[PDB]
Amino acid sequence: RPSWLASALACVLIFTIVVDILGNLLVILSVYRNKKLRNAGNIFVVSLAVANLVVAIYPYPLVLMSIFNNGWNFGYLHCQVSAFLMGLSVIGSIWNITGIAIDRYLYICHSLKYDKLYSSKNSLCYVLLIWLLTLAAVLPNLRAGTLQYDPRIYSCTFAQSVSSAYTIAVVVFHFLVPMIIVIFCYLRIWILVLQVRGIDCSFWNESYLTGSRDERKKSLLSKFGMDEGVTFMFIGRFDRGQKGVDVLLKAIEILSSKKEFQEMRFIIIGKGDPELEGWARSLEEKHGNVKVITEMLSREFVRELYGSVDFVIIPSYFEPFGLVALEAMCLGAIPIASAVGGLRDIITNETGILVKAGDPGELANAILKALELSRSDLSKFRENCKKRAMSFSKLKPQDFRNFVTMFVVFVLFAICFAPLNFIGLAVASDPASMVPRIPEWLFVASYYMAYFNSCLNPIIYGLLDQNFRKEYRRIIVSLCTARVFF
Ligand SMILES: CCC(=O)NCC[C@@H]1CCc2ccc3c(c21)CCO3
Repeated sequence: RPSWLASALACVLIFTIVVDILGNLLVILSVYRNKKLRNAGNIFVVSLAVANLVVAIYPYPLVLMSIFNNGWNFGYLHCQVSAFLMGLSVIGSIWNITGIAIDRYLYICHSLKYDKLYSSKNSLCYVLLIWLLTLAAVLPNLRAGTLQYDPRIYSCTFAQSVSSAYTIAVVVFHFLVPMIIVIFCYLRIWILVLQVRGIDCSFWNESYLTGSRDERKKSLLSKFGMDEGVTFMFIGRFDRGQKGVDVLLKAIEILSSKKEFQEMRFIIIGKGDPELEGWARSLEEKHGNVKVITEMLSREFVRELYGSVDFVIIPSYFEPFGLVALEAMCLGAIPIASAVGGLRDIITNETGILVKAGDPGELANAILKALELSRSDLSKFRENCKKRAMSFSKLKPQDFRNFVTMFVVFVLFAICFAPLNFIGLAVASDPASMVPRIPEWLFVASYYMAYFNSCLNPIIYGLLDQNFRKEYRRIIVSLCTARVFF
C-alpha cells in the first residue's frame, strides 16, 4: 500500500465525522421544528440519527488518530469501548431500518382499511425494544474476546476470524434476517402502489350499466343461448403454467357428473394453447351450460360482463398484481381466486372465495360453495367488493415520495454493508487460511465503505425529501441571521 492511501482514508473519515455530526443534528432538529416531519412514524428516524451520531463522537476520531499514529496508542479499555459502541451503532442502524420498513408497510394497509390516518401508538415502545435487542447482540462480544485491533483498517472492531460461530450468527441474524424482512415490506408496498395506480374508477363503474343485474344477466345468457343460473366467468390466456385455464377445465369435468351442475353457467374467454382451446371446445359441445369465446373482446363488453356475471374465476398459478380481481370487484363481481401474491392482498375473507392454486378438486368445491349462496348473502358480498375497490382509488392523489426516500436509505445501507458480510462468510469458512487469501484493497474498501454510511442518511433526506430540504435551509438561516432594531 502507498503513502497517499493513508491520507486518502483520513479524508473519508474527516468528511464522515463532520457530515455525520452536522447533518444528523439537522435531522433531529428538523423533526422537532417541522409540523409535517413531527409524527410518531418518524421516532425511528431520530433513533437511526442517534445510532449514526454515536460513532462520530468517540469511535471514529480514535480511528482517525490511529491512521497518523499507525497503531493503537489508547490501551485495551479504549479499544474495548470503541469496538462496543461501533457494534451498537451498526446493529442499531439495520434494526431501526427494519422498524421503518414495518411501520411504512403497516401505514399503507391502515390507509386502505380505514378513513382515519395511521398513528404509530407504540412507536417509542418498539424503539426501546430495538436498543434492548442491539445491547443483547453486542454485549457477548466483550466476554468472548472477539473485539480486537486490526492494523489494516487502523481500528478496534469485531474480528471475523476470532470465532466463526459468532461471525456466521452476525451475518445470518443481523444482516440476512433483517434484509429478508425489509425486501418483503418494500415489495408489498410497491405492488399496492401499482394496484392504486392501475385501477380506473371512471371506466370500471356501475354507472355505465343501464338495467338491473338480474335483467343484464338474463340478457347476457340469452345472447349465448342459455337459461338463468349462477353464471361463472373466466377471462385470461390459455396456458399450462400461468393463468390456470387447465385447472378450471378439469374442475368443470369433476362438476359435470354432479346434480348441482345443471344450476351452473360458464363463460370461458381467452386464447393460447390449441390443445387447451380444443378441450374447452369439447366441453362446450358436450354441455349446453358451457360457452367458449376465442375472439378478443373490447374493455366496454368486458365491463358489461363483470356487471352481469355472479362470479369471476381467477385460477392463476402466478399473478403479481391482481388488477383483474379489482376490475371485477368494481362492478360487483365476486372473485373465486387462487391465494397468490396480489390476489391475497386484494381479496379479503369478506370479499371473495380463496382457493389453493393448482387443485381442480379445491376449485370445484369452491364453485359448489359459491352456488349454495342466497340472494341476500350475494348482495352483501357485492357491496363489500365495491367498498374494497373504492379504498384503492382513494389513495390516488397521495404523495408516495417518502416511501422512496426510506427505500433509498435502506438500498444505500445494503450497498455499504454487503461486501463486509460477504468477506465475513468467506473468513468464517477457514479463519486461518482465508485471512491472507482475501485481498487487502478489498478488505480496506469494505470497512471504509461501511464507515462512510454513517454520514449518508442526512444527505439522502436533503436531496429526496422536500420537508427536510426546506427545514435544513430554515435552521441554517435562523442560526445565522441576527435580530436588529431600526
Ligand atoms: C460479520 C461481521 C461484519 O462484517 N460486520 C459486523 C461488525 C460490526 C461493526 C463493529 C462491531 C463491533 C461489535 C460487534 C459487531 C460489529 C457485530 C457484533 O459485535
